[PDB]
Amino acid sequence: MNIFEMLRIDEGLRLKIYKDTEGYYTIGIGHLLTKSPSLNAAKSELDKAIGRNTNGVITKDEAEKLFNQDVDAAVRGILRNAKLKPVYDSLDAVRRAAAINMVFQMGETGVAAFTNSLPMLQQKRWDEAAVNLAKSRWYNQTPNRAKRVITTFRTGTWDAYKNL
Repeated sequence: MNIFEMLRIDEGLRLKIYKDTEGYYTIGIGHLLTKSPSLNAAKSELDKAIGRNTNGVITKDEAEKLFNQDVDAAVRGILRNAKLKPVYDSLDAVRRAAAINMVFQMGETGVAAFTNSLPMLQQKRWDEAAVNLAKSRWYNQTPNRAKRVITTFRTGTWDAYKNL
């Protein structure tokens, strides 16, 4: 298991434009295109992302290319953020993966709520952090996806992803 396999489990893979859990146009492995309700606007973003005039449809190779870019962007975002970087630096590699997921194409509200749990993570108060995390908006929206990520933070193991 690793961050790529982890997010592949949590996001799935779809090669045609679809709507994510918030109703936003998305493609591939959870690549958010736009928050606009316009499918045309979504298609425009897709073409710009891929570098060709698509039919709202991409290949698996293209989906994986975007995915790698998005994983990179998440790590980049963490390392450039004054609140996230020290917590990330403080974590083991398994828990770092959980952070990458929480940061991966996450809403501003999700990030806001996650920030509140950062103190617990950095102190390595795992059970307390887990409880505090369950209060987050991410958990309310997708209790299952949040439960896996929280279990990863709580245990520092891949146990929540091993049956998957």
